[PDB]
Amino acid sequence: YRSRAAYKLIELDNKYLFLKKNKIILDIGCYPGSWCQVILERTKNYKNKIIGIDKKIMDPIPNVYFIQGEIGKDNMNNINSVDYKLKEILQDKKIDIILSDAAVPCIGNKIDDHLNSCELTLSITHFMEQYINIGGTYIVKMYLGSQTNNLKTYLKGMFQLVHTTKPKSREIYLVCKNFLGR
Ligand SMILES: C[S@@+](CC[C@H](N)C(=O)[O-])C[C@H]1O[C@@H](n2cnc3c(N)ncnc32)[C@H](O)[C@@H]1O
Repeated sequence: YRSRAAYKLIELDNKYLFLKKNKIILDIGCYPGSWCQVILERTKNYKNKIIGIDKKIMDPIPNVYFIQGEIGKDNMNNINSVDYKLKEILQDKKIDIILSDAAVPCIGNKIDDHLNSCELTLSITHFMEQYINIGGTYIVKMYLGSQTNNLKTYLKGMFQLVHTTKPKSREIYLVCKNFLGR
């Protein structure tokens, strides 16, 4: 694995079992690429499309589509470039599993870092809503804090179920199952 972050995705998929055959999968904040590697392993003899997005250029991985871009900036609809690159890949399809291991640099003021994390989470969520397939899974990392539950409740407005994982500036994942729309 290119990063020890791979083991976080292994843990997530072991518990929540979302990596399945015949799914289109997007990995946001993919650099240097270990989640992409885990996704490849777990879907080894399956038909899938695996897409990675990061503002940093990732070294290519065979059978993974990479898109350089900052979600919240390089996609057009926020609170063209990423969108048109997705269009090339997806055509008329939406994305079954959207994962985000993205994070904003810490300034060393806990509350500000949490608010910044909220802002990033909202940007990624706004982008997710455009591209997620009905029935799709969305998992997003954030710094746990005062607004986490607000965000969880917001997500419960568009998914059948939303779970907060165990904290690990502590970080959690919001695991969202079965996109239903608003
Ligand atoms: C911890 S790294 C991800 C490690 C990755 N999951 C792996 O296993 O190789 C977090 C990444 O999020 C990216 N990132 C932060 N904000 C982003 C954004 N708005 N859009 C795309 N990527 C972003 C960073 O550039 C960074 O590479």
